Order: sequence, then structure tokens, then C-alpha cells
Amino acid sequence: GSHMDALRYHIEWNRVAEPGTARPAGRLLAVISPDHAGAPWVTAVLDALGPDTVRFEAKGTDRAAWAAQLAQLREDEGEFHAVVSLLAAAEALHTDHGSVPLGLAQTLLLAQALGDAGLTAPLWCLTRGGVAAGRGDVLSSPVQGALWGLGRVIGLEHPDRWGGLIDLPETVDTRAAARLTGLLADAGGEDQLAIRGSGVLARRLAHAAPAVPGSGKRPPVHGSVLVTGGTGGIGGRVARRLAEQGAAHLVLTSRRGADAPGAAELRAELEQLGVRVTIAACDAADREALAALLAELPEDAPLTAVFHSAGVAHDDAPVADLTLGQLDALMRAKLTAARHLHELTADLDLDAFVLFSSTAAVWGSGGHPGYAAANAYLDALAEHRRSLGLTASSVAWGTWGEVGMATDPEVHDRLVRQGVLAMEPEHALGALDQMLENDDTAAAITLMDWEMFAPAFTANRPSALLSTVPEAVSALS
Amino acid sequence: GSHMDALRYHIEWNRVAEPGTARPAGRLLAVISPDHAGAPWVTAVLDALGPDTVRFEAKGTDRAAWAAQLAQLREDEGEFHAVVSLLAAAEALHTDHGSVPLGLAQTLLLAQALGDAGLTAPLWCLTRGGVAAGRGDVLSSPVQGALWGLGRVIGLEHPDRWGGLIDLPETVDTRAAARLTGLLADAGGEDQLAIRGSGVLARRLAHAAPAVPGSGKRPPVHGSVLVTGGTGGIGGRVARRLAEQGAAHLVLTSRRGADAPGAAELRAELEQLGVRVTIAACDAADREALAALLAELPEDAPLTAVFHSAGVAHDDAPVADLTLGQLDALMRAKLTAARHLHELTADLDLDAFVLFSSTAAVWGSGGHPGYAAANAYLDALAEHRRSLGLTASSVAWGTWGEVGMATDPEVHDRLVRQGVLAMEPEHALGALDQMLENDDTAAAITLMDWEMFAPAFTANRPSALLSTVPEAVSALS
Ligand SMILES: NC(=O)c1ccc[n+]([C@@H]2O[C@H](COP(=O)([O-])OP(=O)(O)OC[C@H]3O[C@@H](n4cnc5c(N)ncnc54)[C@H](OP(=O)(O)O)[C@@H]3O)[C@@H](O)[C@H]2O)c1
Ligand SMILES: NC(=O)c1ccc[n+]([C@@H]2O[C@H](COP(=O)([O-])OP(=O)(O)OC[C@H]3O[C@@H](n4cnc5c(N)ncnc54)[C@H](OP(=O)(O)O)[C@@H]3O)[C@@H](O)[C@H]2O)c1
Ligand SMILES: CCC(=O)[C@@H](C)C(=O)SCCNC(=O)CCNC(=O)[C@H](O)C(C)(C)CO
Ligand SMILES: CCC(=O)[C@@H](C)C(=O)SCCNC(=O)CCNC(=O)[C@H](O)C(C)(C)CO
Repeated sequence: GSHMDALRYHIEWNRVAEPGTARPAGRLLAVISPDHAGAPWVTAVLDALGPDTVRFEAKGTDRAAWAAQLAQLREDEGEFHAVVSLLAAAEALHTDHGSVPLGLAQTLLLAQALGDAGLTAPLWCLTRGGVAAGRGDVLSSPVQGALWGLGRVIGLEHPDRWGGLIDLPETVDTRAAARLTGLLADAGGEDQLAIRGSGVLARRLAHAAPAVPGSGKRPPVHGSVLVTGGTGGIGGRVARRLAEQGAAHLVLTSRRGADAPGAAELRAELEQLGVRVTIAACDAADREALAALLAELPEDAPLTAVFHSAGVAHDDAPVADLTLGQLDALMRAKLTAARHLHELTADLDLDAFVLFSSTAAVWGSGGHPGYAAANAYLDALAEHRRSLGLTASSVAWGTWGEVGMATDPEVHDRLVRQGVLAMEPEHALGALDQMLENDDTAAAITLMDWEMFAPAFTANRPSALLSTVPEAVSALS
Repeated sequence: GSHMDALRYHIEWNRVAEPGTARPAGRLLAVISPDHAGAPWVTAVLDALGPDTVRFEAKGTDRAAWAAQLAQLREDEGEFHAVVSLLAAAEALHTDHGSVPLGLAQTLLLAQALGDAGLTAPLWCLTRGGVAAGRGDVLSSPVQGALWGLGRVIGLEHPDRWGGLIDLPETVDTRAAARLTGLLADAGGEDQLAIRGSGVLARRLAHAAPAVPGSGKRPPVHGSVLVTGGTGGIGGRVARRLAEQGAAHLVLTSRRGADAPGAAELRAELEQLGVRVTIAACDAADREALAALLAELPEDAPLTAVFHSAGVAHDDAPVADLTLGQLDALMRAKLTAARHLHELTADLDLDAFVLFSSTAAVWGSGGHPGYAAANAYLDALAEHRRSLGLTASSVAWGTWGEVGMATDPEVHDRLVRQGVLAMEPEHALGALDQMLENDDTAAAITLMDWEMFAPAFTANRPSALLSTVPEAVSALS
């Protein structure tokens, strides 16, 4: 019980002190995506930054061209107090990389090209409705939410030229503008911020409250349950659990399907438990294949839940190196697949819609920008779905033992050294069931050694995020 | 800043499980105050407990007579599943002890007489509007609120025959009744509960929100400020602070007034800071003297704030021993004085109405039932005043160093050994200002060693209260 409780953490937002009322002394550089500069919040921000602010229009996605343009600007215009990116407004998918929002691609390349050009002014990435901050906040853009995943990794990899992330309110009035320009002047060590009418909120990680025994509001598991990546490590273990809890029919998918290693043994396992088993080969980013799968479900066993476990973590790279192709391949099973899943099942009144995220999206991991972005999309999509009145849960896993991605010893060793320890599957799954019985929207489930993790995480840069974890605070004293 | 944040804690109420649907197997004993059994909620509870429930009418306040009656009842009727007290409905002040609500007197004597008689069934004390539980809840009876202070100490001193405290809703309908009889059957380890229309809530302690400059909009300190107990330890330090922050005129009161030890030095201190000082000898329970003090304030310096620091903690005693006389002397400067202060200033539109409480009222302290009751009144009165649209704050201090009650070394040693550490006055006052800047209604301000405190506090009995303090959870794991 308390073993599972100890695994569960929650992102929350605390009010922080009002900033000062002077705009920065030095000049700002504002980066705009020229075909996506029309949104009201972009206009309001440009107006708040004032006419002295230099504007750079980021056209297309050409790293070398931008580097040369930025170098010229630095030469001509001198040094900047900060760089303020409005590239998040470009939500349309990149025409050559169908799983990458244009704004996300352009933000990556901007971070690369600023380094290339030696423009060292701290980079601030602005979004509008990419987080749910404050009671009753509406996360209106899960695409912009992905950009926070990337941003946190930029802060780990380039801490000395990263400013942070600020989410703007729906209405950027004079209060909100003064709060924005104040933070850009000095942010008081905060770097993950939401501006809202009631004040300025900052992102915090906290222990979740211990499960209240006997208090579950989870519907019984029944009918058909789709587990994407269901032939993989965590997915198989999740499929078994669901079978024990009363699913009538488990639909497992993956690109390899019945050819996936271990698939024949997993099917026989599930059939011993008295469950119908369908194992289908198909890319979760393929909308038509998903539709066809849902259309052929038994009339006796309609879809009641989705567990999205499809994902890859390999072929990622440092921010300074990551290509748009590698980014696309990392986003595919996460952004594109989850969006299909959401759209195809929105009208089905599901009991559960569970997205498997990662701690790489909670606090960030160096070397894993694309994976962090892709999983940050899932967290944001769950908040978005709740605002529409749909069920959703995003579970950001730490490291599993025994099965799945993280059982390579070299990977394992790296993680244990950072203090992200391998969970026993029974404990991880038990903590998941607690989350689902509480009907939480988003949680991290992870076994930590804070005495290892906190000093490693904050070596280069303090983290206000962790100020609300007493073990982290205590490690750093 | 964050050091002062770390001193501040906040009582909150979280939803817990719906209880079961079976009435207790064994028979209940219901204790009623015969002249005060008319209230609607008392009738509704008696009806919910059903006709099999044995009734005991607690007449007067005679410990020995009740002990003999209870012994007879046990003889005749057997042992009981639990004892359900409805004595809180007696809000009228005791005829012989003008600071003691009759119900509070009778609850003490009941807890004493049950022990005397060897009735071991867990004692549950019911109240109606004695806490503010849930958003927009109205604490309508601060007198009944005092009973929760006493109750928590009964739980520390007699953990094996204490059930707990349950606050009923305004309307005890069938849902509320089934919730009550379900909790009496099995409370799932909870012992501080509120039944409301939306469900069952339980009492929780959390770290308070970090300071945000000017959020509660505290007005500037100005005009005349009354500090009762102003010649005493904390009071004098509070007077000094207010003088530094621009009070025009400090009115310090105590029973000894200008004869109080150190009073001539404190006057000179405050006057060096440019403040006018009035020191009056004045029992804060004397309504007429307080009225005369308020009537003589200059029109150029009207009353703007009250800081209620009057109080005694000595000559308390264990629950088993405490007399009504001792109880009266502890309640006097708290209940009676605060009530006068509330009534005489209700129409003055104060900027601040600040009551000095104790952690003895937050979580309880063995050997200090009378003090805990008296201070729990202050917490409840602050919530009550907020429901009326009046300003109020209750500050439940831990232990001060340097000045005041707790500076005796053997007392100090006992506290340090329980993990309640002595605060530096500047840090305690800094935390108070944070609380007043946020305009919080109730907070505890205390320096804790949770690794010492949690195991000592829960040695004999678990505490759900502390499950929401991660340092407590970690100490116990
Ligand atoms: N293991 C951990 O410690 C951990 C920590 C954080 C988060 N996670 C998340 O948990 C989930 C499960 O991870 P795991 O450890 O079970 O990894 P795994 O054993 O590699 O399983 C991943 C599954 O996703 C499938 N997949 C990959 N891309 C797909 C696509 N486009 N369409 C459909 N299926 C696809 C894979 O099969 P094919 O290759 O045959 O398609 C595989 O069955 C992942 O989303 C991962 O991001 C895991
Ligand atoms: N010190 C702590 O660590 C701590 C912890 C929790 C709570 N508190 C609370 O903080 C407040 C101040 O405590 P302290 O440590 O400053 O103790 P203190 O030095 O004894 O101050 C108490 C003051 O109250 C006065 N007083 C007592 N009964 C009174 C009455 N009936 N009418 C008017 N004045 C009366 C006393 O003076 P006379 O005797 O001359 O009346 C004295 O000036 C108290 O309410 C106490 O319960 C203190
Ligand atoms: C690679 C497989 C995978 O799922 C991984 C990326 C994840 O689940 S993330 C878990 C690994 N690490 C983290 O979550 C914490 C990263 N934190 C760290 O403390 C690193 O030392 C810093 C200093 C921040 C450099 O990145
Ligand atoms: C006596 C001066 C005074 O103000 C004191 C009573 C107060 O401020 S209350 C603070 C003293 N102690 C407490 O708050 C903690 C009580 N906690 C404890 O852990 C006790 O050891 C238990 C085991 C519960 C028995 O009472």
C-alpha cells in the first residue's frame, strides 16, 4: 500500500511573487513564425515587448540559413537581453514530417541556430494554453504542450542560455503584459511559468497524497480493451492485469503484431485467463487501420478502455544534433497515434483512456529531447480531454524493472546512477490502479533516490520544480 | 523567505471513502444533554442511531454520579460498540463557570466518568458547524469548535477508548445518516471527519502555500492597534514589529499593565521608534473595561487592528484530572475575551483581527486539554468571522525561543524531544507577516523535526492528519 503510494507524484502550480514593473534594460529579440503570426496572443505579446524589440522572422526550417541571419543580426544590432520565441503559435504539422508540429520543429532549429551563431541571450519560449495551471484552467493546445517537453531538455543541455517557458492567458491585458515583461527582466529563479488573471504561477512537483482505502470510483473492467504496444514489455503486463480484472477481450497492437517476440506465449497466457485475444499488426499512427480494428469489435464486447503503450525511445540525440527526421520518428507513436485514438473514440464514452508517458516529460532528460517532447504531448492531451468532459489519464513512468525498454544493463546503470531506480512491475501496476481508482488526470509513477537525483539534476542550474519535494530540498542543504 | 515559508502549515479537508451500509453489530450508547436535546440535528442523529440505542441523560456536571450511573448501565445493558455524545449541542455557558460552555464541561466529565466506570467503548463526539470543511462551508458554532480541541487531546491521552469527532451537516437526511452509522461501524482509521452533502471529508495538515507579496492585499499598518497580552513575551515583540511598520499608537493590555515585568523598558523601546504607547491594566475577559478602552481612542487614530496575545497555559492537567475550575481559568482569556473583542469591534471595519492560538489546538498535546480547547475556540472563531464578511486570522504558534511561555529549559527540553523546536522571533514574525500578506484565515507557524515528531505523535495510534505531510510519511515508512 504505502510502497505504491511512495511511487506517485503530481505536477502542481503555486503562485509566485509578482515581478517588477520595469521592462528589461537591454533589447529583446522576438522570433516569429511568419505564416503563423496572426493569433491574438502573438500580437498582444509583440505589443507588450514594445517597438525597441528586434524582430526575426523564422522562415521554413533551415538551420544554416538561420544561423547566418542570426549572426548578422547580432553583428548589426549588438547584444540582446533575451530571445523571446513566439514559434509555438505554428501548430500546423510540418509538410515534410507529418508528426512534427511546425512550431516544434522551428523551436528546435532556433535553439540550434542561436548556439551556432553565438547569440547567448537567454531563450524564452512562450505558449498559450499549453499547460493547465490553476483551478479550472483549460489546456486548449496540447500541441503547444509538447514544446514544454523540449524546453525542459534545452534547460538541461544548454542551462546557461535557456530562459524558460511561459504560458500566456487567453487575454493578454495590461496586467498580464506587465507580468510578462517583468519576468523577462527578472524571473526570480523560476523557469516554468504560467501567467493567469489571478497571478503568476510556477510549476512544482509534489508527492501525491496517499491513496484513501475503500474509496475507488473506477468502473469495472469489461468488454474490449485496446492496448497499443500491447506485445511489448509494459503492455503485456498491463494486458495480463486487465484480463485478471475482468476484460472480456484484449486487443493488442504493435507494428510486428503476432510476429513480435513473445507474442505467442502472451496470447496463450491471456487465453488461460479466459479472455478473447486479438493481436494485430499495425502502426498506431495509421488512422485507417485503427478505425478498421474498432469497427470489427464483437457486438457483445464494445471498446471500454484504451491503454496507449506504443512508443520508441531510441535514435534520439542531444538538442544540438537532433534532426527533424529523428524527431518525426519519436513523435509518431505518441502525438500522431494518440490524436487518432482521441478522435476515433471521443464518442464512445470510454471508462478509461490511459496514456503512457515518461519522467523525461516531467522534469526532462539530457540526450532525450524528442522523447521528452512526444511524451509531454500525451500529458497535455489528457488535460485537454478532461476540459472537453472526456476521461483521460497520463501516467509518467519512471524506470521499470524486469520488462521493457530499460532492462539493458548500460541504460539501467546510467539511470541508477542518476537515482531513477527500477520499479518492480507489481508495484508499478499497483500504483497505476491507485491512480485510476482516484481518477487522477496526470501522475508520475517512479522510484527515486533523491539523494542521488537532486544533486545531479541541479548541478548546473537550480530547479524550482523540486523545491516542493522535501527529500530533494534536504539532499541539497 | 523560503525558511519562513517552511514554518507555515494549513489545515485542509480531503474527501475520503463512502463508508459501509451496515449499522454497528453491538448496541450504541447515546449521551444527551437533557436541557439541550431539542436541536434539529440532535433529533436527526437519535433517529439515525435507531431505537435499540441506549440513552443516557447527562444531568448537571457531577463526575461521581455519572460514574455510578454509567457503571449501572454497563452492568444492566452489557458492553457497547461505541458511545456517541451529543453533548456539544449545549452551547450555553455553565452557570458556575462563566467561560466554560456547558457541553464542553459535560464532555470532559463524560470522558472522565466513562474511564471511572470502565466503559471502554470508543467515544465519538458529534458537532454541527464546529468546523469549516469544504469550499464555502460555514462554521456556524465556534463554541462547538472548542470541543474538537479537547477531543484531539482525549485521543492522545486515552487512544484506546477514543473514537473521534464527526461534524454533521445542517440537514441530516438519509444519506448523511447512513454516512454517520457507517463511520460508527468502521471509520477506516479516520478520527476527524465532516459529513457534508457531497460526501465525507477528513481533516488534513499540509505545508502552506509559499508567500506571495500583497496577494491578500494587507493594508498598511496605521492608526491605533490593540495588542492584548501586549506586555508579555510574544506580545511585546509583536508590538515592536508593528511600531517598526508604522503604527501610530499601540495599546498594550494585560492584567498587570504598567506593573508588568519589563513594561517600562518596552514602553521606552516603542517610544524610541516614534510610536505613541498606551499601557492599560485590564482583564481581557472584562467587557466593560474593553469598551472603555475603545471609547477613549483618539478620532485621529481609530482602531485598525487587534492582535490577541492574552493567554495562560499553566495549571492545566490530564483529561482524567482536569477540574471545571481549572478549565474556566484556561478558557477565560481565550473564549470570553475573544468573544468580547469580536462583538465590540464587529462594526469597526478592522484591517486585521489576529488571534494567537497554539499547535495544541492543531494536533493536540497530552496534558493540555484545557489549553487545547481554549485555543481551538480561537481557530473556529476566525472561520466564523470570515463567513460573516469580517476579517480574521488565527495563528497557531509552535514554540518560540527567547521570549514568552516556553523558555523554561525543562519545558524546552520536553518539546525538543517531541520535535517541536524553538523558533527565532524574527523568523516567527516574518512568517506571520507572510500569513497576513496572503490574508490566510488560519495557519500553524512552527519549526518541526518531523523525524522526531511523527513517531512520537503516532506511537499509540495512527494519525490520518499527518498523511499529507511528506516528511511525516517518510519518517514513518
Ligand atoms: N520501460 C520503461 O522504463 C518506461 C519508462 C518511461 C516510459 N515508458 C513508456 O512506456 C511505454 C511502453 O514501453 P516498454 O518499456 O514496454 O517498451 P517496449 O517493450 O519497447 O514496448 C513498446 C511497444 O510499442 C510498439 N510500437 C513502437 N512504435 C509503434 C508504432 N508506431 N505503432 C504501434 N506500436 C508501436 C513496439 O512494438 P513494434 O516495434 O513491433 O511496433 C512495442 O510493443 C512506451 O510508450 C514508453 O515510452 C517506459
Ligand atoms: N510562547 C509560545 O511558544 C507560544 C506557543 C503557542 C501559543 N502561544 C500563545 O501566544 C500568546 C502569548 O504567549 P507568550 O508566550 O507571550 O506568554 P506570556 O509572556 O505569558 O504572555 C501572556 C500575556 O497574556 C497576559 N494575560 C494573561 N491572562 C490575561 C487576561 N485574562 N487578560 C489580559 N491579559 C492576560 C499576561 O499578562 P498578565 O498575567 O499580567 O495578565 C501576558 O502579558 C498566548 O496567548 C499563548 O497561548 C505562545
Ligand atoms: C532512455 C529510456 C527512458 O525511458 C528514459 C529517457 C526515461 O524514462 S527518463 C529517466 C532517465 N532520467 C531522468 O528521468 C532524469 C534525467 N536527470 C538527470 O538528473 C540528469 O543527470 C541531468 C543532469 C538532468 C542531465 O540530463
Ligand atoms: C506548554 C506551552 C505550550 O504552548 C505547549 C503546550 C504548546 O505550544 S503545544 C506544543 C507542545 N507539543 C505539541 O505541540 C506536540 C504534542 N505531541 C506529541 O508528540 C506528544 O508527545 C504525544 C505523544 C502526542 C502525547 O501528548
